[PDB]
Amino acid sequence: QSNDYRVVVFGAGGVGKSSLVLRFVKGTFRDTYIPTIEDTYRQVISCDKSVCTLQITDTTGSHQFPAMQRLSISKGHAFILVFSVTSKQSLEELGPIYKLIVQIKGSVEDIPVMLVGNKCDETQREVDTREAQAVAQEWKCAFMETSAKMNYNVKELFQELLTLETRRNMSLN
Ligand SMILES: Nc1nc2c(ncn2[C@@H]2O[C@H](COP(=O)(O)OP(=O)(O)O)[C@@H](O)[C@H]2O)c(=O)[nH]1
Ligand SMILES: [Mg+2]
Repeated sequence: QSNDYRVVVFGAGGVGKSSLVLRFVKGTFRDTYIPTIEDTYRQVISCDKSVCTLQITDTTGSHQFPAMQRLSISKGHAFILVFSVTSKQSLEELGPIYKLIVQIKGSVEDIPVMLVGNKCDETQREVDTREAQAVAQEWKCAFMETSAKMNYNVKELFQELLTLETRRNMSLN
């Protein structure tokens, strides 16, 4: 019997969802020319004095058919909501999915939800760190800034996400 812990990665096109997931799971880059289609990646992790598979779903963002978004949330245990610090529009585009997550799971307080400001290697920002912190405070969720490019806070994101789950004791080690 498999005991998968399922993480779904949401966000607008171009924010770095695929780059975050590939940096974490494979230590590699997103090849621009590979076809844009949902994939799920597997990583073995420690869970409850044993092992389980972390399943990470790299969604296609605004291309994802809404019924498929619903199914992804229903199947998911934890959520990573990625925006680019260079795009205020990308942060705004998380509104609908956050709402649907909270509605389907009943409350933000009952599952791990992480707001992620990716591309924090960039100097021309549209969303300040303090602004993103306020969003997360108002949404009652966690927040982290990352650079997939620089491998900055990439392992830390998944570790913190796993630590937020109170029903299992999970670790990357
Ligand atoms: N500067 C910078 N660019 C990034 C970062 N992560 C991804 N990108 C670039 O942003 C573009 C979109 O990345 P991608 O992973 O395909 O985003 P997705 O559409 O959200 O899956 C690509 O050109 C990436 O090289 C980052 O941390 N910093
Ligand atoms: Mg992608």
